[PDB]
Amino acid sequence: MPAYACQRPTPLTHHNTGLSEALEILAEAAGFEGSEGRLLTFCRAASVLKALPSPVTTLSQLQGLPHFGEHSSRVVQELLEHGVCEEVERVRRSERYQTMKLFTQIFGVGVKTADRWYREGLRTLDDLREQPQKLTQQQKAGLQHHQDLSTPVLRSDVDALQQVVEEAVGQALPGATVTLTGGFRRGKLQGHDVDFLITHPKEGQEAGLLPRVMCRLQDQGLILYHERSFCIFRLPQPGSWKAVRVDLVVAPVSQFPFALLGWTGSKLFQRELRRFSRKEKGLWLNSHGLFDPEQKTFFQAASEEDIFRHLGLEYLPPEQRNA
DNA sequence: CGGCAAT
DNA sequence: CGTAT
DNA sequence: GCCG
Ligand SMILES: [Cl-]
Ligand SMILES: [Cl-]
Ligand SMILES: [Cl-]
Ligand code: NA
Ligand code: NA
Ligand code: NA
Repeated sequence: MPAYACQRPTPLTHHNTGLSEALEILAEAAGFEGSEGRLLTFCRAASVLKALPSPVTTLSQLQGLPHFGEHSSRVVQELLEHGVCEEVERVRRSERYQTMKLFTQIFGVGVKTADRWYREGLRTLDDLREQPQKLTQQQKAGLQHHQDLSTPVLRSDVDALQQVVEEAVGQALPGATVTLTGGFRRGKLQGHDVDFLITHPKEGQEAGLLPRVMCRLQDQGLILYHERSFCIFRLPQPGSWKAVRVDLVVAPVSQFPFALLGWTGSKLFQRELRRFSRKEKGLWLNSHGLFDPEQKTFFQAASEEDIFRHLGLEYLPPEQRNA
C-alpha cells in the first residue's frame, strides 16, 4: 500500500480497531513528552492498519507495510499473542499520562501548560479551580463547561446547531451559505465539537461577516463564549441545555474548496496531504490555496476534485479521509 | 543523520 | 502561549 | 519512530 495516507482510502470504521487504538495511545503519550516525531510515526502506523481491507492476524502480514519498524511491530506482536501490549498498559495506568490527557483536553490548555501544571503538583480539575488567579479567560471557560464539553456531540445536535447557524448567517448576509465540515462531514456519528464553513457566491461579500453573525447569535442568548471564531454554544436540550464547542470559519468563494479540504480533515490526512504536495509534487498547500514555488503562481480551484487532480491523486470523498 | 503540515 | 483540521 |  502507498506510504502517504492521502494516497489511500481510510473508512471511519475498519478491521483493526484494537491494534490502531493501542498505537494511538503511544502517539498520544509521545506528544505529552514533546516527541512530535514519535507521535507522527505511531499515528501513521495506526492509519495504515485502518486502511487495511482485513484484520491483521499474524506478524508476517506487517512485512512491507509503511511506517512499521521495530517498535510498532513489537506492539502489534504482543497484542496478537497476548491480547495486551505491556508498554501500552503501562502508559494507561501512569499518573503522568492520565493527568496530561485530563489537562490537555481542557479548552485553552495545551501540552506545555499541562506539563508545567503537572510539574507543580497539580493533578485534578479542582486543583486548577483552587487557583483561578493564574487562569486565562479561555481556560476559565474551558474548566467552566468541561463536563459538557467532555460529553459526545451527536448528529441530532449538529442538525439543530446548523439550523441555528444558518439562521444567523442568513440574517447577517443574504446569499451566504453554511457548510458542515470537520469530523461530522467525514461521516462521524459523534464528536467533541462542530465545525462550520461559511462563504458567499459573490467574491468579497463575505468580508466582515463573522462579527455580524456573532452579534445576532449573542442576541439570541446562544453564546457562552467566543476569519475564524472558536465559540461555546448553548444548545437546547429536553428540559435543559448543554454547552457545545462550535467553530465558525469564513472564506472567500475563490478559496472555499481549499478551506473545505483543510477543515474537513482528518488532521493526519491533511498533514500527509501537505507533506505529499511538497515532497512529491514540489507544491505548497494550505487552507488558503496551492502555490507553485517555481512558477510563483497559485492554483485556481473550483472544487476539492480540482485540488486532488492538481496533486495527481485519486479523488477521496470525506468519508475516506479518516486517516 | 535531517525532516516530520500549516497558519 | 492558545486555537483548528 | 520511521524514512530516504
Ligand atoms: Cl520525536
Ligand atoms: Cl463516530
Ligand atoms: Cl468542493
Ligand atoms: Na485542549
Ligand atoms: Na473544532
Ligand atoms: Na471537530
